[PDB]
Amino acid sequence: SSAADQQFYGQLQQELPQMVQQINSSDMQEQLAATVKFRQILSREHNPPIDIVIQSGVVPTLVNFMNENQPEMLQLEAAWALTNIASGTSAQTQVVVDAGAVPLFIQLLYTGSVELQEQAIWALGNVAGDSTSYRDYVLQCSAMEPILSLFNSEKVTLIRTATWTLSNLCRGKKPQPDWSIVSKALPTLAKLIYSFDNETLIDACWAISYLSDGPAEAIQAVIDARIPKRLVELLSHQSTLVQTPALRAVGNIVTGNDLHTQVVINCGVLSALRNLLSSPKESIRKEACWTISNITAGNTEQIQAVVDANLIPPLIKLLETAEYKIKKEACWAISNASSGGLQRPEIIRYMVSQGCIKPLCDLLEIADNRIIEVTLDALENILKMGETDKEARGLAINENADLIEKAGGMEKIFNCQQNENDRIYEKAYKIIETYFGEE
Repeated sequence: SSAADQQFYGQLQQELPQMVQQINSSDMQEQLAATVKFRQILSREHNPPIDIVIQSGVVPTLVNFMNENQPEMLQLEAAWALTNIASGTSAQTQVVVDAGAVPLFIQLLYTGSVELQEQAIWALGNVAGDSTSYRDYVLQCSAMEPILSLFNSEKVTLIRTATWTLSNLCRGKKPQPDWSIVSKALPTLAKLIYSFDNETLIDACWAISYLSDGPAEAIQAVIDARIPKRLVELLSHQSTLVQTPALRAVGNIVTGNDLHTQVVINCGVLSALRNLLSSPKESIRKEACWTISNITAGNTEQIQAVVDANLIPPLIKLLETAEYKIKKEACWAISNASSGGLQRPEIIRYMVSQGCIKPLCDLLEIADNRIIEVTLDALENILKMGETDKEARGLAINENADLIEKAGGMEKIFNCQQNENDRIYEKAYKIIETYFGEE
């Protein structure tokens, strides 16, 4: 809060009354010259005097400066000034809305020069990003059609900002945006995930993540526009900033039904997910494991595809060494994968072969009650298989119980009989009596 910024605040509030009377002049150069001053001070990189401007009361006269009939330089300078206000606080953005700027920004998307369009589409993103009411209001003002036309230019900064704004118009669930209006952007988004500007790419994928975060209807239309093949490809992009929204978008598709999940499987999502298990970003490692558990609950054919993609060994390695936030996801994936077991014996013994047992028993100590049960679920399924092989071959010891004892796992299972949760108590009671009961 420098001495420089302070002498400007003092110089502004003596000159602001003059500034307001110049902007209300009848002369045209004067109006333009006053509007430029406001645009400039409102552009101050750090702490632009937005509340001071707003309390000068020029917002409705700036808005009128955008009208269908004003000279084009005045339209730009006002639009730019109002955009710096709309890109501030929620409260400051409300000032621009309540002054009726939104339907004018939209007309400027039809009639404006390219520089004017980029100010206007940035202003509307900031409105739309602020509230579900404001984004619905923008859509109700029929903004979608002029917004999609902006992608027919080849001015890169313009599409980039337009893609950011489109993403805000598609965002938000607590009321879901009017699908009839927002689905019109899918063809355009399907092209935009093939763009070469990183930032466009990021925001195109964020927009699809929001569009795919809803009903089967929305998820189906994402598939029909054959977006998924490119989302899976984008999982292998350089930047984690691309990877994250692409991963969330496909994650939304895998939580659809089994046919929706098969699309992205056929797309090669499992190979990409294997590599994301080694991302440097911990969030990506966590979301990858979450996505993978979502499919290890499903078809036994899907469990098998997960196993075939060599996903199990890195999952076990994350179960062993990762932060608990990630371990709990890998646990879900492993224990879903053991589901069944009975039916498909070869899966369990393969997972045992990859060193599943010790990391499973180890988490029993540090985990919450919910992850306790999924861990005991996995361990019960492993032990079940161990007894079945023992009877079918007649060997009178359970190899998987024997491997649990070797891992120091008995006492960790047996310590969970101390849990007041009756239902892990009963699972822990169930295994040690069934499998660790002989003297």
